[PDB]
Amino acid sequence: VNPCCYYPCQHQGICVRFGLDRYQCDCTRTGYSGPNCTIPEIWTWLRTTLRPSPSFIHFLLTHGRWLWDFVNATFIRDTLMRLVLTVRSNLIPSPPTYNIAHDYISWESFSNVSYYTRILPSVPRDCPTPMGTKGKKQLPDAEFLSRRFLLRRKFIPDPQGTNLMFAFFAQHFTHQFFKTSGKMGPGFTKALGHGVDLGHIYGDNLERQYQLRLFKDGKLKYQMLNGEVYPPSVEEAPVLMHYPRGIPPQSQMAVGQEVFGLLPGLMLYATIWLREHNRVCDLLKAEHPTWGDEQLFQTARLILIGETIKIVIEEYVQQLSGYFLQLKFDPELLFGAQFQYRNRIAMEFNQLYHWHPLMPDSFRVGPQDYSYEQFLFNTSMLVDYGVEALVDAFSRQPAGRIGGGRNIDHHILHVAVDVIKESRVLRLQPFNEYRKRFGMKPYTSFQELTGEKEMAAELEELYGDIDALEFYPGLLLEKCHPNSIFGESMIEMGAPFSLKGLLGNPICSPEYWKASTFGGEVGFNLVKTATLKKLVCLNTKTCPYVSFHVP
Amino acid sequence: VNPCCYYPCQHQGICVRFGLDRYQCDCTRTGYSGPNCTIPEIWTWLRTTLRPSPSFIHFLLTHGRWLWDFVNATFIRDTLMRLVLTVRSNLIPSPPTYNIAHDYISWESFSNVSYYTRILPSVPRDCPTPMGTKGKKQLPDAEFLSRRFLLRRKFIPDPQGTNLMFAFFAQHFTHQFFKTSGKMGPGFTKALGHGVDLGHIYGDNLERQYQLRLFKDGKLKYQMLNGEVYPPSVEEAPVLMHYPRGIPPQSQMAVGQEVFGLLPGLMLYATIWLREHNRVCDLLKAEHPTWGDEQLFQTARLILIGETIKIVIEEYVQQLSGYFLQLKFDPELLFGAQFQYRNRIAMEFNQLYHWHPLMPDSFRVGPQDYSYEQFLFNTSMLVDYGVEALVDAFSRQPAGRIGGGRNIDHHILHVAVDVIKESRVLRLQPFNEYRKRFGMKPYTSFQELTGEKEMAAELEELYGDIDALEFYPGLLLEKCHPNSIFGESMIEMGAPFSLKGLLGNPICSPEYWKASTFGGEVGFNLVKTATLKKLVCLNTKTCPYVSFHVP
Ligand code: HEM
Ligand code: HEM
Ligand SMILES: *[C@@H]1O[C@H](CO)[C@@H](O[C@@H]2O[C@H](CO)[C@@H](O)[C@H](O)[C@H]2NC(C)=O)[C@H](O)[C@H]1NC(C)=O
Ligand SMILES: *[C@@H]1O[C@H](CO)[C@@H](O[C@@H]2O[C@H](CO)[C@@H](O)[C@H](O)[C@H]2NC(C)=O)[C@H](O)[C@H]1NC(C)=O
Ligand SMILES: COc1ccc2c(c1)c(CC(=O)O)c(C)n2C(=O)c1ccc(I)cc1
Ligand SMILES: COc1ccc2c(c1)c(CC(=O)O)c(C)n2C(=O)c1ccc(I)cc1
Ligand SMILES: *[C@@H]1O[C@H](CO)[C@@H](O)[C@H](O)[C@H]1NC(C)=O
Ligand SMILES: *[C@@H]1O[C@H](CO)[C@@H](O)[C@H](O)[C@H]1NC(C)=O
Ligand SMILES: *[C@@H]1O[C@H](CO)[C@@H](O)[C@H](O)[C@H]1NC(C)=O
Ligand SMILES: *[C@@H]1O[C@H](CO)[C@@H](O)[C@H](O)[C@H]1NC(C)=O
Repeated sequence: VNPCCYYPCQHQGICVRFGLDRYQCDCTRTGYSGPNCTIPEIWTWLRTTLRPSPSFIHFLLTHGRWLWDFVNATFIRDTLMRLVLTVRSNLIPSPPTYNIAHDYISWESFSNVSYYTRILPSVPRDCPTPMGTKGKKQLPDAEFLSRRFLLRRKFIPDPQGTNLMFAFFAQHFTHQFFKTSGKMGPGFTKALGHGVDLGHIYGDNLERQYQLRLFKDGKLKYQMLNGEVYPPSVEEAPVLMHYPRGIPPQSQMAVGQEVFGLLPGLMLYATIWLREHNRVCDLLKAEHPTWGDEQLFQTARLILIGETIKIVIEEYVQQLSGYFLQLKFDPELLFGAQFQYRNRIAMEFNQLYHWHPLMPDSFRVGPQDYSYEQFLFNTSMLVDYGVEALVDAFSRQPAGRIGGGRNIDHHILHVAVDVIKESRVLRLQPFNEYRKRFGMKPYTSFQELTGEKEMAAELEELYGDIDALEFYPGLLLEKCHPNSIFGESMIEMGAPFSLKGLLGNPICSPEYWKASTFGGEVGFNLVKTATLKKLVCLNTKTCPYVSFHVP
Repeated sequence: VNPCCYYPCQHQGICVRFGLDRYQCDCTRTGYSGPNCTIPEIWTWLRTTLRPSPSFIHFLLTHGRWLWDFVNATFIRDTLMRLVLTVRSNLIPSPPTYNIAHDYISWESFSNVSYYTRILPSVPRDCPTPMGTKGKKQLPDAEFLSRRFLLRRKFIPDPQGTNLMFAFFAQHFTHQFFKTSGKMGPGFTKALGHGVDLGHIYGDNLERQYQLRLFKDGKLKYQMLNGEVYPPSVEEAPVLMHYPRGIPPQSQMAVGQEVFGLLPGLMLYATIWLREHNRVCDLLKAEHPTWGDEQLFQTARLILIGETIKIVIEEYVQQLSGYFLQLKFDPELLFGAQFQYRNRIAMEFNQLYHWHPLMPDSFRVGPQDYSYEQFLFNTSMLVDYGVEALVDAFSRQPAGRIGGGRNIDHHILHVAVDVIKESRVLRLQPFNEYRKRFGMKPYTSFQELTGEKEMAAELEELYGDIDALEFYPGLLLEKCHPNSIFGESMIEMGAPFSLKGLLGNPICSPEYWKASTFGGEVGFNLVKTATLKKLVCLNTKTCPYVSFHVP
């Protein structure tokens, strides 16, 4: 049997096969020696024997508001954050390593950008069981597993105060670096860019950007409806969109991310940003009468990536954490560090991120309470209500907890079924292996993963071994931290990928982080002071309650 | 007039335009302050007031063989080299900055890999003269300039001992990262990869690699002629090659770099490497009976990139330098440094590298002395003579000096004409600006550039200003160092680009520099001990005189 199915090599050592029955662990620079990379170095030993658990830290960071307030006002705020940035990032390899096709380093992996990368090679196709050595020869029926432990029975709202404004923000921003090529199969992405390139606004390819572009003042095309600015129609900007058969071009808004037409929340955010891009164009032209379309356009886009990167950080990543420590977005905290300004979307990440539980049972817009069947392909709700109305609405309605179990609405429960299935095609390694990869202790029993006995008992008879518990389920069934939206794994695997992904954009490099990159101090400050409220309000007649937190 | 035409901003500060008549220099992190980035910081001041000229250093490194011998045996060899690596590299920006289309940072520049990048933005299209502010409104006729100062009158052999073996090696290796898209125009490359990806062996695209591949044991296809292994025929591997009309497929060797069929030297090296790739496949399979085609193939290619990177360094870059200091290729000297494992071929580099003077007057193969007209599209010379014969020949025949003037053979003198012309389309800045970019003092007169009065006097009446002397001519007409192949500029602009280009390949990163990346200690050592002699000799029945130095 393939010796590597035993996952012999610890601490990131690489299991290389040799001969017909041998294997060797490459423990290069792992901090351990030995046949399985298990004997630590004196420093490695200390470093780990002194690492306070995730739980202990997430305690501190969510406690002592008073003590934090002070720290937040001292330099220690940068000091910490920096550490977060560095430490958090080491967990993610760069340049990238494996892909659906190669469980080894290779020029093709490194250069063929159509593949999502992956942190742990697949479960060798020649192992006894699907997960390697443990568990059953057959894995739990995805469908069943989904109805038993993920089907929302009673809506559990997210304790932290997260609302649909954040929910939809989550979706939007993620679908700019998550874009699986249905034509190529799992493992393949259409979002070459692998990151915050804002391609969900400008298009994932030149042709499409040129379609969406006004080619005047750096402006993006658009249309006026009710005296308000909205994305142009597919008639004006003949771009490919995914609208159900039967809808005319004149009723479809062209936007960049073909999929965005199937949900007002999505098309709401697409409108705020289009508005914002054209707004910045004006600020620029005023300053640089000499510039042309391209430069106004290119510089506009760099300012928006910056805006996006900031909010995504100080307002978006702040909400999730639950932390008191003011997360600062400052590319300079990394200038002294050894960091690689490069990123590549991992498949392990496309899954981890699949937060479908967040969606509510119905969508309340004032006295009106719309059903999924009334929300889903509603070409009229946005123009009808207008930005402000929806922004206030989503900002007020709570979104559901993400971790815990049984909280995904039946309407989209199929998506979770597909996720689990794709996971298997991708041949992802077991959840417990992931725990270790990201520096955590693997679970010893189902009752420790879930904080109980009922589900644990059944997961046990389904999986057989805790060491056979799959990634996604293990991510959504594990116990939540105190009054959290989710827990440990999500937060200890989910952050690295999600931080290295941001601070690794080329604009955060010393080479690009210059006022001139943004057209001068004005563009630069736009970036430096971006904010959710400013983003909405500077682009709307009135300024509604706008937050990632429910009032 | 465009204020930026005056190249106002010093020390890499960025000239941003404002209003109709203003401009601002972005001196961010330049080490200088002031409206033009001219007032240094105390440290910057010291750092430069104490920098011994290029000339003084190139003196030391080419002198004191005895003192060097010792140093070379101490740790100081690494110590220095490391410094070379770091220092040399800072000169080159990463991530990349401008391109033919954008004289500003931009997402498109950063992501559209079809463009060659450039270190200095173009000469604004709205400047008084072609070079900005100085010189004449009309530039010297390329053709004339070429016949007057570059046309080889009497063959000047390269003083250092460089031979055609090195010459052809130079060509081969460079045409893997220099591959201008004739269909797209100047500024565009077909070599996405921008570096040592060995695509001149495997193809610049998947389709073509699959054509060249045996799909057995990781082997590359091939054919036996005279009991010897040679690249397959276009009949066997239906791949696109550039052979003159009238030559049948059965007489064309398919190789990866379409252009390689027009010169035995080129097809000589293509044969040595094909041989080498298949040789390593065997070493691998033996070790890993369990592996398949892909993995043998992928791992083979990583071993060859490594081989290539080493020889290119310790034998190739050693020859050019002329240095006594043993250049060590060790990716680890950089593990402590802040380095970006990323590269992008600059247009400024495609030019700089255009060493056509190297080609001799005739090609001597034993008693036989072939003319260009007998060498150029000679489909039979390689199979006729075989690897060894040619390798001995080229290793024995000296190549001509590269710097100095009037040493390019008439047969290819057109290429220099085109270079100068392309330079102008690309709107490259003046040579003197380049001097400064790469930390050198700009020339004050033509007589200082050339080491004399005759050519200097005429270049002067042609250009008008030394500050209008173009890049390429300035690179090939400047005075050579003592008994050198070329001088200062070439060596102070030509190395950075050429070092950062190597040490920046992903395999040099801590992430990939592991014995497992190469299939174990065996592949790893193959890399670690690669050598020109081993490369040829382990792939030939007999081992001829093989060197980059003439006997
Ligand atoms: C109205 C509620 C929502 C619906 C209708 C929905 C539906 C879907 C569907 C259809 C898939 C693709 C897999 C398949 O079923 O074939 C998917 C993928 C995705 N969704 Fe949602 N989703 C919703 C909200 C969100 C939210 C709030 C997030 C959080 C960011 C999210 C994250 C994802 C991710 C990460 C993907 C993977 C993208 C890719 O594979 O390219 N979705 N969603
Ligand atoms: C038999 C002698 C040689 C011939 C026939 C030759 C010819 C050419 C020609 C035709 C061009 C393209 C520009 C044009 O004229 O349209 C060129 C480009 C090139 N050659 Fe050579 N060359 C020779 C040797 C070499 C050598 C020894 C080097 C040194 C590496 C070299 C370096 C270059 C470079 C850098 C390019 C640019 C590649 C690109 O634009 O994609 N060539 N050469
Ligand atoms: C990136 O890798 C994918 C997968 O190898 C390549 O796609 C396949 O390429 C081969 C040869 O062109 C075809 O036979 C397959 O049908 C292709 N598609 C799929 C979905 O496998 C793709 O060509 C590579 N892209 C680049 C730019 O190298
Ligand atoms: C990279 O940039 C080049 C130049 O912009 C793009 O090529 C041009 O693209 C437009 C739109 O497709 C065409 O009208 C031109 O004819 C294209 N060719 C040239 C030579 O200009 C190219 O499409 C870009 N590539 C990517 C992958 O973005
Ligand atoms: C320390 O608490 C947290 C909590 C959440 C955090 C982080 C830290 C960090 C980094 C940091 O700021 O620590 C990021 C990137 N997070 C995310 O937003 C995230 C993204 C995707 C997924 I799925 C899960 C979480
Ligand atoms: C110090 O002397 C030298 C002389 C030549 C050197 C170098 C150093 C370095 C780096 C280093 O080893 O210093 C490289 C990369 N060189 C080149 O081979 C080179 C490449 C292209 C061109 I056009 C010109 C030179
Ligand atoms: C290495 O791991 C294998 C597989 O778990 C195990 O059988 C072997 O005993 C281990 N060797 C050591 C020294 O831990
Ligand atoms: C779309 O939303 C509007 C509210 O703006 C509602 O009146 C309309 O009925 C919805 N359309 C569908 C098909 O549910
Ligand atoms: C800046 O450079 C411009 C153009 O060379 C020059 O006219 C001006 O005097 C300079 N200003 C200073 C303070 O050097
Ligand atoms: C090609 O080279 C051979 C020497 O191997 C020579 O005899 C032959 O004439 C050459 N062909 C041409 C067309 O010059």
